[PDB]
Amino acid sequence: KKFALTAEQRASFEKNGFIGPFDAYSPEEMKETWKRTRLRLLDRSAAAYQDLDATNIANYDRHLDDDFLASHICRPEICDRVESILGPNVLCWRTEFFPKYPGDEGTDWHQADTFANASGKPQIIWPENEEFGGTITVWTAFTDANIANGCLQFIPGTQNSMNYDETKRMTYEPDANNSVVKDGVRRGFFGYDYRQLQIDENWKPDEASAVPMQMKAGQFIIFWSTLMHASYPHSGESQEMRMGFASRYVPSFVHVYPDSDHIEEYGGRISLEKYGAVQVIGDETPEYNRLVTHTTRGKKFEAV
Ligand SMILES: CCCCCCCCCC(=O)OC[C@H]1O[C@@](CO)(O[C@H]2O[C@@H](OC)[C@@H](O)[C@H](O)[C@@H]2O)[C@@H](O)[C@@H]1O
Ligand SMILES: O=C(O)CCC(=O)C(=O)O
Ligand SMILES: [Cl-]
Ligand SMILES: [Cl-]
Ligand SMILES: [Fe+2]
Repeated sequence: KKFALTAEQRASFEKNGFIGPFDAYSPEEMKETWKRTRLRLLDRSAAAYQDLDATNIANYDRHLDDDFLASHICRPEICDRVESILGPNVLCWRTEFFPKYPGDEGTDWHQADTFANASGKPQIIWPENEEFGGTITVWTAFTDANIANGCLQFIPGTQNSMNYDETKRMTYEPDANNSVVKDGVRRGFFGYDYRQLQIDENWKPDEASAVPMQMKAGQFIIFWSTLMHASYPHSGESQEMRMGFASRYVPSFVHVYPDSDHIEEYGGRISLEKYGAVQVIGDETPEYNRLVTHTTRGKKFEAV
């Protein structure tokens, strides 16, 4: 395909667990798009999740209602590269906005395989006979992302061994988890402390090996959710907020929300009644995954 990963890019992705950044839009197109989208998103009247019983879940799955986001998750610049990794049939199962307002704590070091981390119940399940896990995250910079405003950071090559156990639980306590200093950096996990999920209580992330991923508005980075990743704090030197938009992809054989019609996490609870995965690549998905083809405003999931 036109935007497939090169053989060299594919080898680097296999080694590092991330690849990019790549361009989806020019910075100028992204700036104007985000200006409009940010306003539009304040209107939740068509959102898949009406009652939030509150929560970070408010940031979830706005592609299910929003015209632009519906196109974005299907961009060939993104999908051709995800296809290079995940094969001929792929679903977008989750999107999430990640704001860092001026002064916000950095995101905790974490890895996620099943996405039971917060809820205690797996959200994606790969074939049990195999050794694969996690989801391909595409994180798009809707604003510029630099160290001072809380860009992502990665510890390269850590995607093949989990340091966290998502069957352990972590307590939701926003009150307590506000800019807690961890190894000299203010960090948290949206009201949780991801250190609670460590397999070994005394183990620490190899933060000395962390690398920054600075990006311009309109770029995206592709990484395994099983990769050690985090963000710097937003120092507030800039009075502009940072916004990332994560779209999460799995091959269509992965079980999405097995045995669930609701999820409860991040201080909220939502019904999956209007949820579906979106088939962004290919046209075969097993019956056990509920799909949607259009947004709640009847916009088809296709790149425009
Ligand atoms: C027709 C084409 C179909 C293609 C389907 C997509 C298959 C993706 C396979 C993969 O690379 O999975 C890698 C994920 O599994 C992980 C989980 O730790 O790796 C495991 O897979 C192996 O890759 C062969 C090993 O290298 C690692 O030890 C690892 O445990 C991480 O690299 C990722 O989260
Ligand atoms: O943007 C952030 O601070 C965290 C992003 C993240 O953890 C993810 O995309 O999985
Ligand atoms: Cl590490
Ligand atoms: Cl994650
Ligand atoms: Fe993450």
